[PDB]
Amino acid sequence: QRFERIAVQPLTGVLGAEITGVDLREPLDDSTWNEILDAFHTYQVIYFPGQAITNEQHIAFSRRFGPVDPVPLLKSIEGYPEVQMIRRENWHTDSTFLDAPPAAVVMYAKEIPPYGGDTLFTSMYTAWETLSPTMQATIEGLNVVHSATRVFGSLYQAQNMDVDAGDRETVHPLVVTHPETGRKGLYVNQVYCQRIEGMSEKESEPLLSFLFAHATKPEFTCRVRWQEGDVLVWDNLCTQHYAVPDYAGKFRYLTRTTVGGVRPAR
Amino acid sequence: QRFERIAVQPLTGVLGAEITGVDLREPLDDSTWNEILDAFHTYQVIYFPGQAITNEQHIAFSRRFGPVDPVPLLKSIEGYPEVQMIRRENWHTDSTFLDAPPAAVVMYAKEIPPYGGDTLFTSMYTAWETLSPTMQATIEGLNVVHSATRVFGSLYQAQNDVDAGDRETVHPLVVTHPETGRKGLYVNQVYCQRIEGMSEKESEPLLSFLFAHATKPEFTCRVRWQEGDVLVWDNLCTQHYAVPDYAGKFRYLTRTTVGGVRPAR
Amino acid sequence: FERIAVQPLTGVLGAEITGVDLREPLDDSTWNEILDAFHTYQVIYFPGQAITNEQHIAFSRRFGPVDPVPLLKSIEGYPEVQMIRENWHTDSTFLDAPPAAVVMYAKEIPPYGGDTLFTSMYTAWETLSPTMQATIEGLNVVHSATRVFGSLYQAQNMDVDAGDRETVHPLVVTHPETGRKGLYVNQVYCQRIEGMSEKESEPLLSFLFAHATKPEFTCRVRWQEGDVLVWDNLCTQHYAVPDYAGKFRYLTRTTVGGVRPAR
Amino acid sequence: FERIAVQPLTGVLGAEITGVDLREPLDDSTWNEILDAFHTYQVIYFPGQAITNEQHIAFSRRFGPVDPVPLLKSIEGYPEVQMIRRENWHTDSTFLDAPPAAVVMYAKEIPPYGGDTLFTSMYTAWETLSPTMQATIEGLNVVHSATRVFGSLYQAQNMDVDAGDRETVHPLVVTHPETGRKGLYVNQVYCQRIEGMSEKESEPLLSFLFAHATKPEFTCRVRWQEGDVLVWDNLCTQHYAVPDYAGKFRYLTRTTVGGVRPAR
Repeated sequence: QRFERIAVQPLTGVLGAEITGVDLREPLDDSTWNEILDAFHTYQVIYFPGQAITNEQHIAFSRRFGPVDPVPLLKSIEGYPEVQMIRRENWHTDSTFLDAPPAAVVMYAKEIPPYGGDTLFTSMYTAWETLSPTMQATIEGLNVVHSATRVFGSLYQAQNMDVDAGDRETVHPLVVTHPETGRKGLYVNQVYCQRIEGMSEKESEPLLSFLFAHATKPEFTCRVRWQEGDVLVWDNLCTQHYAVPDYAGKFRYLTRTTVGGVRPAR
Repeated sequence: QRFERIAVQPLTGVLGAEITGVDLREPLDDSTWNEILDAFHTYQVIYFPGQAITNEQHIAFSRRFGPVDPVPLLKSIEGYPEVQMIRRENWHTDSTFLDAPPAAVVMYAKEIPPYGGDTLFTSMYTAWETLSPTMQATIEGLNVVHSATRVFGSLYQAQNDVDAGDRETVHPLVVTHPETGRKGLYVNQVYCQRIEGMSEKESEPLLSFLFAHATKPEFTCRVRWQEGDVLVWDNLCTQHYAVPDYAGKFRYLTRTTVGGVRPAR
Repeated sequence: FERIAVQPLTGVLGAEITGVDLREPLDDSTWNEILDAFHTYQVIYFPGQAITNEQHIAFSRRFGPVDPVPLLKSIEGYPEVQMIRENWHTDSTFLDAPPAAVVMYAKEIPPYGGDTLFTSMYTAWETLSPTMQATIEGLNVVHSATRVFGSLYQAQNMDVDAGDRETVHPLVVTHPETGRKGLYVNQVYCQRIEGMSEKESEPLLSFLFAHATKPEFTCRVRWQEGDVLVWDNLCTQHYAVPDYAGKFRYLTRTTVGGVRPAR
Repeated sequence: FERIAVQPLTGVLGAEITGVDLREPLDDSTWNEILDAFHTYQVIYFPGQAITNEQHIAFSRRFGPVDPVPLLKSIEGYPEVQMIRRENWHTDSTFLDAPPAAVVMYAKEIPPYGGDTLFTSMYTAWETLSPTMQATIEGLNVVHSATRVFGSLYQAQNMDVDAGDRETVHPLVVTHPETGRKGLYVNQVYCQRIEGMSEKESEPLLSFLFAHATKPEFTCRVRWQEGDVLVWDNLCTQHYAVPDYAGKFRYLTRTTVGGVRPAR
């Protein structure tokens, strides 16, 4: 459908859009914001090239999507605790080991190399919608146990307060309904998902592995090639991403805010 | 669980029993047969050593378990069409590509080498019972598509009749035994192609898990054949694996097939 | 690069090349830079071109012989130019002598959808440990078209005997121009490792398929009308994304020859 | 075989040996036949024995040195005799540089059924790989460690630990120090990765090898009886003690015989 206040160029037939004709330094009238949000909900990952915003403006824009909150586990900028920094992998979405993972993240590209460092995204809506009705009926009711044990718990510690938070488990549905759109998507990721609730690891592995692979098929993905000035927003519920490491040695600087969400619900 | 008419020695803690104190040349009184059948239903694969029976007696004994019928795609003995031969692998149970696979089979060892040629069996009841309640609730409702396409259909043809080999049937993933009422897993690697309504790629993880789980050594027994062993297996609640190892040694067994009904949930 | 502008697409492979009009024939020093860029970046494209079938052919001929591929559609009056109207693979590895390269011309595109991915099989190989490299170095692989148009494809319900015909290629190939070792394996045509069984081959091949298509070794080309694109058929694989269903897409294509893949 | 009776269990491995009383010491020609049988059949057992701890030890010593294994229970007054009382395919303690060459196990108390032990022939496992697959893995070494059994990985499923984490390296294919026969040397409990490869690289290959080596056709199954004395080669077999008895009392004793570091 038509967008009168913004220009929306989809990136692929499945997800992602470039949005122009907006200056994120200016606060946004109701009808313009509504179109941004409409675009966010359809395309799931959106970016706005050529922006030149400050830390306060970044914050302010992020706040139109939901509460923003300093995330500990990241560095965070001098004088602006809400803005985390990224500088110098596996498919995942952010922090699903929490009861209430982030709803979204807004990332600002400050310094980029001429090439390298692309970020991939998939649509977990499309992931779910491409399973057969029988497969959907089969896993619809399952919950999954998430935990950070491989990232900074005891499994990571194996290798060759900090640990107990890494080992702490939470439970989320295998399929979640988006709190704004009402659309079902697959909610599973390879970094944090440990097993299916009430099953053993050996029972869970076949199914989870299938789901990990299925959800990252190239046809469900888009690729964002970063440019200085890109402000990018991803839905943390209905996408996964993969920040490509390839640049090796080239300096890359982005800032990032995290917008909060509610418990994932079926 | 005392047996007054027969001697029942379980082979393992999970399945299989040797049964002695019976002569299968003699027809069997009601109370003795009932004990045999009681033992068949608990132990799932049973054998009777030291028998010396004829083709008619074999047939007759088989008929106490259910109808017996010549199986086409057979060798079959001269003058006795119901008795198939076995002479000179993967875990499976017999002919699940049929709408109505056999209920059981009774095998008679006529000539054996001194060692080699053991046959393994697993309990699909125990296979099912060892899955978690969540895994059971998850697959309970699924059906599986069976077909002979890898054995004598078009897929077999690719490795360098066909339409009967490719013909598909559908069975539940979990079946209730028609006599005992016990649920067992009903899946095998030779005939099961995919889960009904799913794609191959969707089915593969789950089926593979189920194939491996059902053949764990702890659910198995091993029968070491002796000339004169008469053996009966339930074709619904077990799978077996005839070990090829003898290479070159002559082995001769006869076999009857007892019919069954459509597998039901 | 004095005669052309080369913008790499990623840190690993792919370049946009501008400042050239492919209607004009190319002096020696300019061609040499194109070819230098082709060999480093492995898949290159030139936006904004407006060329005819003869010019396309001519440009393709600078990379090597071009020859009608009789297995494919082919344009009216121009037998060398095939028309185009999924899994990771490279082209036709079931031949003893697969193409060295392909030059593809985008004539009609939808506004979005239909991207094509590429990976570097050089980088795929270079990221295996020295022990894993020493282990598979010596292996050959059996390729055949049996899953695409042989008897296996036929299952599922001469064309067939050519589909079933097997050839053998090394698992690691040295590029005949660059001298660089790359991995040479693909999921569509590779059937088993030579002298092994399928069951023996499966673990190893599967690992290699997955490893070679890691996002970090890939680039993604988003087609535009007028793009002329050249890929090395030896040291890359590609994946034409289906995501457009019903949108009309028209590209032409020439196929350039090369030598039998060699260790 | 003039001095003993040898009944093979399967066409591939295992033999029952009768016509010997292990309380009596053994003349040269008889022992030689036992040892000949051990080397061909790889796991051998002698039913109906009634031996003491000293006799057990003595018999074990004919196969090689026997030595107390610390980190197992060990009997009162007889440090060489470990006890087994109340799973995955493996062979014993391959995390050592020098794992045992063999083990001699004595069944003292058994339930009437349950508790069978499986064995496979790693010779046959190796011999059934294609020549190309053999040439491909011939040169590889494997890293072994006890980290999943009693090291840090085991610890994660909530000194002991540093010995559990200690790694050693063994060939993937070993030549038996007495028979000269090549067998596969890989097991799922202790083998962690292939030397110089990553875990992700190693997994396909190791997994294939685990499965291949335990095919029923390479296996035998020993159904224990009170009085069985059983000897397995720890280099050229793996075993799997079936748990199927829960609560039935099972008592066996065990001695461990030394050998040489596994070599190509």
